[PDB]
Amino acid sequence: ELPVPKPHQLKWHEAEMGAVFHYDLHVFDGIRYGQGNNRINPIEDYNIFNPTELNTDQWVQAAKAAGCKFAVLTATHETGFGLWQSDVNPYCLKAVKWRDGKGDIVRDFVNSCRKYGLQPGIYIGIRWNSLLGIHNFKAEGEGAFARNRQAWYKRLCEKMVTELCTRYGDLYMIWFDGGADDPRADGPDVEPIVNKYQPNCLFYHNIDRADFRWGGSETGTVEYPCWSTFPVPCSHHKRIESSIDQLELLKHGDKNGRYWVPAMADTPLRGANGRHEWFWEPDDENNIYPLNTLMDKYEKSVGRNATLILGLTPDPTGLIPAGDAQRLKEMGDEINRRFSSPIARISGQKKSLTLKLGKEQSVNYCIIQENIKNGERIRQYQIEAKVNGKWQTVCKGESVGHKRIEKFEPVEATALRLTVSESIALPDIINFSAYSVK
Amino acid sequence: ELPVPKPHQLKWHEAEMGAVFHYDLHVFDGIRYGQGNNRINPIEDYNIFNPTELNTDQWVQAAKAAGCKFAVLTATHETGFGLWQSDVNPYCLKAVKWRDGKGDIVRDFVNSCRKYGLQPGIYIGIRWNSLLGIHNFKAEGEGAFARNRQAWYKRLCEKMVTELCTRYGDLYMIWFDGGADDPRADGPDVEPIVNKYQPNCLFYHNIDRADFRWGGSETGTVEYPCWSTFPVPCSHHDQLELLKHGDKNGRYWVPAMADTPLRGANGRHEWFWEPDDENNIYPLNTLMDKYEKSVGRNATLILGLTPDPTGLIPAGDAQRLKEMGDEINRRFSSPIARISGQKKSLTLKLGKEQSVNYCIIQENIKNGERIRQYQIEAKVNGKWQTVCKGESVGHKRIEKFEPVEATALRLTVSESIALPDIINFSAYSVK
Ligand code: NA
Ligand code: NA
Repeated sequence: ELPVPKPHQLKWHEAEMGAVFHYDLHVFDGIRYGQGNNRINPIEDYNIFNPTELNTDQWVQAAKAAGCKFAVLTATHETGFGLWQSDVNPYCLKAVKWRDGKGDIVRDFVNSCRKYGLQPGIYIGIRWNSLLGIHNFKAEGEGAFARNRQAWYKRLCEKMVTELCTRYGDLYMIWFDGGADDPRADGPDVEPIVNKYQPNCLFYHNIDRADFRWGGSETGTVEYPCWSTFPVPCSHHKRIESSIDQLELLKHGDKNGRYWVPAMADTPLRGANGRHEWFWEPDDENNIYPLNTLMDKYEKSVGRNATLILGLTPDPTGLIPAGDAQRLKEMGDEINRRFSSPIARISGQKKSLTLKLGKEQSVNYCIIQENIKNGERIRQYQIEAKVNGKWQTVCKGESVGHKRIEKFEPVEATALRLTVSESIALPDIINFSAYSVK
Repeated sequence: ELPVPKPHQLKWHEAEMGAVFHYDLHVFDGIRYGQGNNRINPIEDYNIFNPTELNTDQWVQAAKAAGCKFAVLTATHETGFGLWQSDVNPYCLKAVKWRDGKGDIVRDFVNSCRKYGLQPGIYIGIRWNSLLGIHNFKAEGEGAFARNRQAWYKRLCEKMVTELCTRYGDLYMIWFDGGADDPRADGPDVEPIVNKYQPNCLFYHNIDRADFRWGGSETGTVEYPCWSTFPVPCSHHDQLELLKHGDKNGRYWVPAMADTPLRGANGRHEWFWEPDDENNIYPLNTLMDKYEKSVGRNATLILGLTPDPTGLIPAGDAQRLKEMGDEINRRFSSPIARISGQKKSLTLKLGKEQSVNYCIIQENIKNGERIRQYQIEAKVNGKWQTVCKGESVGHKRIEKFEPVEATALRLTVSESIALPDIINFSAYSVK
């Protein structure tokens, strides 16, 4: 039997785009983010946290305007501070003067997602905790002290995960910063918690399981071909065969893999001019990616069978900056301009599909989509255009999966033809469409 | 020039007795206190903190009934949990469901003290913080991260001290667990904070300064003689000896403190509430022997009291404390006769021949410890006989002796370093 997505993985492929919102205490410190420093220098005064104009509806609407279907918030990251009303991590919103210690930004956030029709997910950082002395999943120290403290920390994390999985409705994903390591060793035993309380939630990830994989870079792209199948049911370097070039495997997948671990692409929005910022920092207004760059990334992520996650940055007032929001809207508008209305479209469970265009006209893009619930069946394909009554090949490829965007030098054509020359089962093509884009 | 107390040290001597109340999360765990394990292992669920019957007025009332004139609360101890509304330590009453995260036991406590006329003080336990993995101020780990956390923790201590010294009025004392060490090394730089915001608060203690010294045991007694003077302005390094007697020739005023848990009987010695200790409170007669060997030996006595998981001083403890105050009053409130003077000799005429078995002597402590050798004689059948002999007097000396049928008692100071200033020479007969 062909590998196929589990039922709860269909929403991963179908979403195509989502957003992650990073927010922690250092956003309010008036200086740039230094990751190395932040992980090992506990915050001096947590009352710098004071987003007096906080509005998670504005965050969600801003992401939605780009085409995002899901949105994720960092409940914790590296400081140890938690953006919810926790009864186990005292270093949370209960501690601060803002909102009289009764704020719960995770709640505001999941409510906003649902209000606008985006599926909410939660990111949890357990790998680094500057307050509590955790570095690369490990409680610092030695001997009985460290063994006992590690056992305690694992339970603390289990309890935090339990709160987040039981008090905020059904979640799209749980994303752990760098995963949740190994439950038989330093990592918390979180998979059973997510399975019990969040059976349809994407679990991302630990040594035993990843419901999707990081595509090998934060460029907002994957490589080509890009398959959803994978040799192991996780993305952990300790579980991939030792002779494999692992980054190449993340970037491409393994067409012969027996596990469904589909590709994720990600990038901060604020990645221009030599910056690469997951958090809001001063003087980065003009470092948002241009629309043309975002479109290149879209075509090389969503158009290469990977769901794309954009990193968005609420500011110290509690809002997505105006410029960022405008750029996001421009991205969504441009995706719609290019691809919402094809010249023609056709579908079928066939190895060949001919798209008649109605009249001779210009064509420079095609979209092909397989019915992903039934697997990646297409292994080799070609697209031909009928130009002056003669078929000529305009492109060739391998993987299709959920979505393939092909762009080629424009031709005046009366028809396009998709031929699947190699396949492991009868292709189930839900979309073969042509476009003319200037 | 004789050493003398500082103006703010007078209230130390004058108080004579006080109470310290220990309270931390492990009180609520249903099992006995294990210091070694509590220090190291973090509390698994801090919501066990739910004293539904909490009333600090009851704590203060209970202590007042024993004769306590000051009361001290552990704002923190070893878990790192803080019993106030802190803006720097997030592991405090803001974190719990109890009182909807708005409780402030330090505030309740200082208000209660003032309501009942007891002077409030605060104990700050900072050597150990189990939440944060701090062991004698040190953070664990081999590198920059551990050094950073250790320096950050020192600042946290300084900030908590600042909150406690600025938001709760004037304090009687600030008590640092085992002292706050050396601010040039691992200790927090807390003396300048206390000096700035609490200039008349007893500072106890660090390498540079101790406003009083621990008498060397937790027996509720000091040895005799017991002098307030000391060779250094602190209690930091026979040390146990020096703590036990002081130094009559010392240039610094570092007066003696005696302490004991109330729950110190039957092999137990408990500063915290634990289950099944109700019968381990000290008998009244034993508490009185201790009072005579602390207060009656120029040492202010601190009783360790234990609020329970409901938030009250247990009923049996409160009754025993009342019994103690009542008995101090019964024995010493009404003398047969009393006299005072700036003299080397004072005679107490009794009024009629009658039995006598106790005397109290008190120097005007603001003027120092002038008496060095003294004797008390009783006039029995018209002839003087010596009933006791001593050295140090200080704020208060209690002498108990085999009863004699006397018509007068006479105090003679045979050796002194300045004219004695005796505010009280009294005789009693206690059945
Ligand atoms: Na910053
Ligand atoms: Na206990």
